[PDB]
Amino acid sequence: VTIKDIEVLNCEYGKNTIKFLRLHREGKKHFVKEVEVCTHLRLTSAHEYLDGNNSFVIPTDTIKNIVLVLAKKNGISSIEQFAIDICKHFMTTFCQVAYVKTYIQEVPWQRQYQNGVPHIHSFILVPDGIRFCEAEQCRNGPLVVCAGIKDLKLMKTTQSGFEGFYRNEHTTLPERNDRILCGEFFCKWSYGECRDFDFDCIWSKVRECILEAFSGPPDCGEYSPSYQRTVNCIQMCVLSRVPQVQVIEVILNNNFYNVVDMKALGCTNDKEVLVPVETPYGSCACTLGRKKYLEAQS
Amino acid sequence: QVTIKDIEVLNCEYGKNTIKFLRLHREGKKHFVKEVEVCTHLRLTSAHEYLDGNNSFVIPTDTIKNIVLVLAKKNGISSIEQFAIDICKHFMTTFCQVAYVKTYIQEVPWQRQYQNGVPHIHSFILVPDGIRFCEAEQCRNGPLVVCAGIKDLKLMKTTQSGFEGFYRNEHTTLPERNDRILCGEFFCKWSYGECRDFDFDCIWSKVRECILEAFSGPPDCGEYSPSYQRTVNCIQMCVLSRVPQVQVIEVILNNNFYNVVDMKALGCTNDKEVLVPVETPYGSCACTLGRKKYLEAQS
Amino acid sequence: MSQVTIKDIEVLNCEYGKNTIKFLRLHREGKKHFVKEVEVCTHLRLTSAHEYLDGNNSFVIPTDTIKNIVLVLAKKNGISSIEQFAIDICKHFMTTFCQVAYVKTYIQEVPWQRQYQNGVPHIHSFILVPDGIRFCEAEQCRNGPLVVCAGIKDLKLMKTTQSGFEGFYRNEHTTLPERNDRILCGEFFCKWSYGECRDFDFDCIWSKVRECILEAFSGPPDCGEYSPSYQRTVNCIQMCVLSRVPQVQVIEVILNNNFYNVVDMKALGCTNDKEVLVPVETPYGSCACTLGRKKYLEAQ
Amino acid sequence: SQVTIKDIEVLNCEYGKNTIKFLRLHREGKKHFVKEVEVCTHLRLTSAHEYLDGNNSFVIPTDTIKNIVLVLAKKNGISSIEQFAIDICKHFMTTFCQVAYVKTYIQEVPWQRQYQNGVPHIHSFILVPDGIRFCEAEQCRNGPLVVCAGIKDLKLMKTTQSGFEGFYRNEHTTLPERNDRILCGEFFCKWSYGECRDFDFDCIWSKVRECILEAFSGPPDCGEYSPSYQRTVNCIQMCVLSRVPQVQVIEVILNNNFYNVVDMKALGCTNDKEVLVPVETPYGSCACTLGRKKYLEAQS
Ligand SMILES: O=c1[nH]c(=O)c2nn[nH]c2[nH]1
Ligand SMILES: O=c1[nH]c(=O)c2nn[nH]c2[nH]1
Ligand SMILES: O=c1[nH]c(=O)c2nn[nH]c2[nH]1
Ligand SMILES: O=c1[nH]c(=O)c2nn[nH]c2[nH]1
Ligand SMILES: [Cl-]
Ligand SMILES: [Cl-]
Ligand SMILES: [Cl-]
Ligand SMILES: [Cl-]
Ligand SMILES: [Cl-]
Ligand SMILES: [Cl-]
Ligand SMILES: [Cl-]
Ligand SMILES: [Cl-]
Ligand SMILES: [Cl-]
Ligand SMILES: [Cl-]
Ligand SMILES: [Cl-]
Ligand SMILES: [Cl-]
Repeated sequence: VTIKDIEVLNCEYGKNTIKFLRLHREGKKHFVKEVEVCTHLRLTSAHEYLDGNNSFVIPTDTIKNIVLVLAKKNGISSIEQFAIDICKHFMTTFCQVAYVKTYIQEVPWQRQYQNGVPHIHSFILVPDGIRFCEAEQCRNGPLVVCAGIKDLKLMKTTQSGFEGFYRNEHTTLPERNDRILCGEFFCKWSYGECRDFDFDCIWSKVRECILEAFSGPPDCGEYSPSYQRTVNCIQMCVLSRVPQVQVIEVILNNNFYNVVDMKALGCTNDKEVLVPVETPYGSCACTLGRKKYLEAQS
Repeated sequence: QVTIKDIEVLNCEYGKNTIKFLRLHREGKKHFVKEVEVCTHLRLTSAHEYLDGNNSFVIPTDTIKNIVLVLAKKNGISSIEQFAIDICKHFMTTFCQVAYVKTYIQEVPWQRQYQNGVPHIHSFILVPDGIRFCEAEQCRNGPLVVCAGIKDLKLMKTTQSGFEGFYRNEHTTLPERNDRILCGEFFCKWSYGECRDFDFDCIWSKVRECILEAFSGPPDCGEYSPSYQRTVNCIQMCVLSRVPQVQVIEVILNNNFYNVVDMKALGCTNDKEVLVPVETPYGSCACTLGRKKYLEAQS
Repeated sequence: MSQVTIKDIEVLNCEYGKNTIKFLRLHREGKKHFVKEVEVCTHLRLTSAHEYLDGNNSFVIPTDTIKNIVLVLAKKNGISSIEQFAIDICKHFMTTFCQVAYVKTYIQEVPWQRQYQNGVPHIHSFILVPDGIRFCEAEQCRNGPLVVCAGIKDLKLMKTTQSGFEGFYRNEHTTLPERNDRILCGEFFCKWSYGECRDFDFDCIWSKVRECILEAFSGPPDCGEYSPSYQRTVNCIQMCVLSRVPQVQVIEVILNNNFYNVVDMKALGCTNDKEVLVPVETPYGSCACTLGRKKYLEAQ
Repeated sequence: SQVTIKDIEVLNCEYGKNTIKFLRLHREGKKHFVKEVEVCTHLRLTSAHEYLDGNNSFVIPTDTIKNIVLVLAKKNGISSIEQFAIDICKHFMTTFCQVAYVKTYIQEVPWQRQYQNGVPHIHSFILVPDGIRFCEAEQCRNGPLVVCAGIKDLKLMKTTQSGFEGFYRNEHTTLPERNDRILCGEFFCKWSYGECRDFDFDCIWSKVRECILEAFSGPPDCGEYSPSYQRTVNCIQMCVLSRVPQVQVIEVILNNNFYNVVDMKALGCTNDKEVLVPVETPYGSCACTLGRKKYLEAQS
């Protein structure tokens, strides 16, 4: 074996979990954006791996310094714009960069309120689904922006079943038309190259679509015949209501809530006491894209 | 070569940990959930299972789990405090070999979903903005004592915080500061003693409100904190002033310092614009205050 | 709170009916034919709303039945005047159906005129002449008065002078010049109440009110009469009707105007001395006034 | 006997400018945005000297109303027709002390941006009337500024899951009971926000439209049985009130068209609900206004 028999399929490096708070003051009123940033590069050469020559390597320490400098100089209007600014900086500054990817997630600080009055400078951590984004670009290619929400845990106590599935000698699952639907969601969507809109406004709108499609209307809900169908309802709601979304990926990790058999304990459990099964757990995942966007890619 | 005769049993305790279940209640089409994690521990009047390999008096931890689930079905859960009381009372009445029972309960923070201000009949979202818990305990022929609390409560203010005039010595490099970020993860636990005649949910919400308001100060100007320790005291004194049911209050503040990154070498000036949190190592302070009247009554 | 129920909600109004019931009533006196072609709308409010609130139709009179009743009454009673026919329809509903809380009948005439050859009326031939559509309206609530209104709409009148608009309120957004000699062109909606009085010749009084509107609009035929605004012309019409027609208790007049602009033709190398005028159809001005006799208003 | 001003009461005086049509164009670089509207603004003045005395001193010309609408569109832009109607009413109330009352009605021209291969066109539009959006704002001196929004000329049809049975029977009722007809309705829907203006007008208008379509239709896989036009109106209103707390009062008018299964027996074939002929006149109407008890009590 020698270097000549071996092909480099991929080389990538970067700085992970760069944590900082960007503070902005309008007189007495304070605004915060706390983020965690990961920035990864692929270089046009691999001399650092193949030859022990570091000449082209931008230290990961420099990646961190650049992220902090851009936050200071530019501020953070949206994590998407900040991710774009970082990718653009790397592409326009370093000719040895073949590819840049920036991942950002928001720390979910909310302003405190007292009797409906917003506090000028006090905040509470409220994780109701983590906001993230991702920007990436190859040399001479498009800068593509994705946004998402993860660690989003939703549960409805009825309007859920799973019936009429494939049966075989190892299938013991009963048909059910009235279970708890409990899901941890990862949702990620692509804007492609479109960046003419309010990133915060569209992110909020997509989140609203996910919750409403999951839940159905507040007065009656909507029957889910499978986790898979609920994923589809979420994706089709987003695509129907948010033209900026070109491609949407949803992953639902479910937890079954078992109605505990209490016969042997001398009472009847009419869907009163339910025990969650956290492992093993089921998952389903789907990615839908607009035909017109995918054809335009070719 | 040591025998039972050379050795003293100082403590023996056992139990069931992380009993997880959802209690579902339906009022027509409107669904209500209480999902909890329960730990119930017992001390028995004897230690034959340890000393002699004799299990005659041991209540299986499996039976502890069965009892918790049966009581949830039969009684429901009006509040986790009432459920913890019901579990402790059940063990003390039912089993004469129980010397002591302690029940710890924490709520899974499900919130009802709203669409355009309309509450959803049966859909919920997980929102961990401080975990509600309680603890009930009782020794044979002693009082059943109930505590409630909130933990993993993370609060931050961006100003009205300093730490000055502290003790200096040859290993003290900390500068005096009058304008830092105050970021704290709070554990708060309070005792009601034996009083259980009031709305547990209403009082818990009121104590939480006092913690947030005392931490923050008024929304138009805030309030200067001269230390983490003083902020803990302000929280405790606010709760005791506004919530007569609270006899004893413990607060633990785990802080994170946010450093203003020196950017001189990167050719720019950072005027408290970019701050980097230090998560480890981290400072902690803890205080427990009690009402003199309640502590004297204990004697 | 997840949905509203009937308990959180007030029914402010529930009304239904049949609209644009079109028919011709033909009457023959030997060879001589008489026509009355009408368009009828009849609306009911019922004493309950179970059809809306509960999906229960037990008390609902089908709108198809409303149509049948209007056609049957036209056959049985004839149409002496649209007002008497509207009265007959309201009375039928109130006396027949205990579930009717309120009835309103609106009728308009199709404006057929008999053809004339050298002043001789044709026995059976007619021409459509829409020079102001005649209508009426009768309504009654259970245990209340049956009230009759008559009117004329789509009446378009124009005079070429004796019209101005001067001395109006001026402000930074007011560019309108003062004018003392413009075209006054108005499309009129006129509606008047007789209240409960129905002892007179409906056709005769309707014709008299129409005559008053035309004469008050126009002024005397040898000189006319100066109008200082659309609003003043509306008042002159209303005060003429009230002066000459005692049966009219309350009168509503709506004037939708069209301004005729004297085209500036300077750039086209000629002078337009109020010779060529271009109507502005949108946007358009409107004014509306309702006057009532103090005696009638006090009495109710 | 000639009547004088002393015998007569002025019950109502109102005037205004109707059908003010314009397009507001906004450019963000190459990308063009349009809002084309039709505005009517009406005033009641604190005096009626223009009618009673031929004195125009207090009259704001309708031409000035038009100028103000155009000036406000230029200065403010149009984020929503509701905000524009608010801006017009506020301008009149705060500018003219002789104004007792202002009402502004606005409807949108339904321009939609063109798309090619999923790509929105920077500056090209097509007219797509799928229900006309309108709003109405009004205010009396020292009274609340009240905003209403609506959709009209909205024509919806389902081909089954509709009947009308169990209705009141009488000697003039020939309508057969039916459990499987076409339900075809032209809807006028208007709702009041009262004084609440803390929400996104465009977002809530779209949400109310969605409620109307979904309540009319039922779920797309099975639909929902309608036992009357009246019950369908109620389902629409109760869906909107359940889902849209901002709606205080909702009025729905359903004008229906019956589709008759043509009897083709004499033409030698059987028509099994294959060929249906719409009856456009006469036509049935039903109308309901529901209000929240809390809002109506707060008014008194
Ligand atoms: O909705 C469901 N989808 C599945 O794929 C599945 N497998 N077990 N239960 C299930 N429920
Ligand atoms: O508020 C503070 N208390 C302390 O005890 C401390 N120690 N370092 N910084 C500190 N700040
Ligand atoms: O007679 C008129 N009345 C009005 O109110 C008006 N407004 N513009 N022109 C007008 N002329
Ligand atoms: O649904 C209906 N409502 C009515 O009131 C009616 N009248 N005729 N047909 C009708 N259908
Ligand atoms: Cl808060
Ligand atoms: Cl929510
Ligand atoms: Cl500092
Ligand atoms: Cl005290
Ligand atoms: Cl009723
Ligand atoms: Cl003729
Ligand atoms: Cl002129
Ligand atoms: Cl004439
Ligand atoms: Cl006269
Ligand atoms: Cl006056
Ligand atoms: Cl209101
Ligand atoms: Cl209500």
